[PDB]
Parts: sequence; C-alpha cells; structure tokens
Amino acid sequence: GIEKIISRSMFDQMLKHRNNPACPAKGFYTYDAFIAAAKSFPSFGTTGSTDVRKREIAAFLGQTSHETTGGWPSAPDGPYAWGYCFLKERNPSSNYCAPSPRYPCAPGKSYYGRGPIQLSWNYNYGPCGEALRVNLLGNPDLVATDRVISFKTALWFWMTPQAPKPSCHDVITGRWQPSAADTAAGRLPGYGVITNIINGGLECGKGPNPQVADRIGFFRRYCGILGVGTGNNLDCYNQRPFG
Ligand SMILES: CC(=O)N[C@@H]1[C@@H](O)[C@H](O)[C@@H](CO)O[C@@H]1O
Ligand SMILES: CC(=O)N[C@@H]1[C@@H](O)[C@H](O)[C@@H](CO)O[C@@H]1O
Ligand SMILES: CC(=O)N[C@@H]1[C@@H](O)[C@H](O)[C@@H](CO)O[C@H]1O
Repeated sequence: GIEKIISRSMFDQMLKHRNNPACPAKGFYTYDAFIAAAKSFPSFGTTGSTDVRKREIAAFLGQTSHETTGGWPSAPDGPYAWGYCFLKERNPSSNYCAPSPRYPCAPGKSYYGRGPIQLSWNYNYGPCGEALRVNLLGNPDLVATDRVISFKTALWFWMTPQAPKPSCHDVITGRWQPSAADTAAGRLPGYGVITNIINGGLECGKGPNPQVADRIGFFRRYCGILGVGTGNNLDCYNQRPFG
C-alpha cells in the first residue's frame, strides 16, 4: 500500500510535533493508524504515476495538517511542522446541525470538527458513518476516540464526491475535469479547488486569507520532502465556492 511511498520516518519528519507534550492530541495520531485506515481506501495514494501518488499524499497530509495545526509563525521548525496537534475543533461556535431528512441531528449531539479533516456537520457524519459501518451520527465523539476510525473519516471525506463537488482524490489525481461553471468561476485543477471542497464557503473567493495560506504552506513543505512539484492553482482566493 501507501507505506511504499510514505515511510514511518517520513511521516514522523512531516508530523514532527504530533507527539510533543504541548499538543492536546499527543499519542493519538499514529503512522500505524494512518496505514491501517488507508487499507479501507485502497486507491488513495495508489492512483496514477509515482509523482501523482506522492502529490496526493502530500495534499492529504497538507490539508489535514492545517485542520489540526498547533502552528504559530515563530514556532520551532516553522508553522508547517505543527500539523496533527489537535483532535477537536477549538472553541466551536455552534453544534453544526443543519436540516437533513436522511441524516437528522441526534438530540444532544454536536458535529464540530473532529479528527484529521475536522469532519463537521450532521450531513457529513451521517453518510460517513454509513460508509464506515459505525454510528457517527448518533455518536460523533467516536471520531475523536478511536484512532483508526479518526483517520478513516478523513480518508472517507477525501475520497467521496458530493455533487457539485468532486472528490479531493479525483482532483489531485487528474481524473476530475472542470465544468463550464468551474472554469468560469476559476475552479481549476489544483490544491486551491481542494481547499474549496473542504471549507470553501468560509475560505474561498474572498481574496487573501491566512487559513488558505496555511494550507498551502503545509502542502509545499510536504511536496518538498516527497520531492515533487505542488502544481499551480494553489489558492482559492478568486474561486467562487462550490455549490
Ligand atoms: C483544531 C481546530 O480548531 N481546527 C480548526 C478547523 O476545525 C477549521 O476547520 C480550520 C479552518 O481553517 O481551522 C482551524 O484550525
Ligand atoms: C513551506 C515550505 O516548507 N517550503 C519549502 C521551501 O522552503 C524549500 O526551499 C523547498 C525546497 O526544499 O521546499 C518547500 O517548498
Ligand atoms: C471537512 C468538512 O466537514 N468540511 C465541511 C464541508 O463539507 C461543508 O461543505 C462546509 C460548509 O460550510 O463545512 C465544512 O466544515
């Protein structure tokens, strides 16, 4: 599997501070859990040329690193060495509950960000739990409790199209071709579109944004380590958010 492209030592170099005693998630995010989880999504990091596979791994780790970052500008090893520091969304402003016939909010539960992709909203927890055969809609805390399930939610999100959004996977592997609406809106293949899929409503199409820049910094660092180009279209500053 992906262990051939990303070794334990490389993962540890990338996520240099995940086991820092200063990080709330210390000990939770393990290479073994990452590899185990990836087995359930066998085309992740095994699609296309070696160059593409490395870029996919860098893109996934880059985005998830931003979602979980403990970085600050003057941090040791730079802000892009502080991925995977957090497990739960810091200071959430709501329970992330939206109307959903299929995946209604479970009374008393909250769908704030958890795990590497900071999975949010009942309408993500619902179908993710269905795919993973666990009750994430009724027990969203599971994403912050079992390390393999945690990684699986992130990979699920990455691998799953949700129209009109393609999967992050299909974008980074070059399988996704933009529609006429996409090319008009400047949603072109690259890391920027991936940011848009993940959190574009809040981060994209509004000009320069430090969260978008942070996502790019991790991706650049990881592509450097893996020895691949990042490609272009890295930001979504001028991209209309997806529908
Ligand atoms: C641990 C934490 O609070 N992570 C959040 C994440 O939930 C949010 O989606 C992201 C947006 O850019 O930035 C934050 O760092
Ligand atoms: C954000 C980040 O770490 N960028 C680095 C850059 O500093 C370095 O010169 C290059 C080659 O090693 O790799 C990455 O682009
Ligand atoms: C990783 C994740 O859950 N991302 C969601 C995204 O699916 C949703 O479209 C958006 C709405 O603003 O909220 C983000 O938190």
